[PDB]
Amino acid sequence: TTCCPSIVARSNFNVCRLPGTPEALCATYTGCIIIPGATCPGDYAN
Repeated sequence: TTCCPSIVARSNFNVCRLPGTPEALCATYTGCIIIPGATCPGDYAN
């Protein structure tokens, strides 16, 4: 899971992901954490 800290950062993450490709670059570019865990930390849950 693509765990983002704010709703804005997740929406920005989804704009990064409009081409439908660079999930890891969407992480670095929007300060989100892609974690092997099936769900998101309390502080990274959008």
